[PDB]
Amino acid sequence: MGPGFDFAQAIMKKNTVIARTEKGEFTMLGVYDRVAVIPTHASVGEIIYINDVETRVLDACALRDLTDTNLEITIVKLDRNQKFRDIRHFLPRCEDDYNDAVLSVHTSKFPNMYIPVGQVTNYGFLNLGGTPTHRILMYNFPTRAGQCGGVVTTTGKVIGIHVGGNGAQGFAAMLLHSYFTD
Repeated sequence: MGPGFDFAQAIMKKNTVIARTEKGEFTMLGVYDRVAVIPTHASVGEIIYINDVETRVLDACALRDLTDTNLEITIVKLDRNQKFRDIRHFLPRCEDDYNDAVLSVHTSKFPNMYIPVGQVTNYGFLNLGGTPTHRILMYNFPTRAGQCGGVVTTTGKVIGIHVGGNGAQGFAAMLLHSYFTD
């Protein structure tokens, strides 16, 4: 409908796949080469389904900060025959608050879904499903089951992936440029 949705759509159309684990279907953001991200509660194993195709996982790393606190981001390298468009230059370098964000989801349950979530707070610490978690972004939208892995964008930045909600607020794990240096 406007330039926020334009940027979100451009990311969804080229840089997302549907990932299926034994824990469900997730929006999965491809970042560069064969490297993607998914919430850690997806419990990625040795094999994953990517757009309903059996795919070997070459590497999977559940990120933690240097206090050894959960970040809820898993970085996955996929044995796929095709690279992602490199979007690392759209990743923020530092922790920040944002205005006018969009949460975008693409699954069998929720195809081509876009939600204007408005203002995003650097919330920081969250007890997420009983697990102490850091670098959490918060938005005041009543997000539901099926939105995990959803991409949070502003115009020109890819800032997080949706990891939970409490019925009134939604929570995303930050994406930082430093996670994807090679």
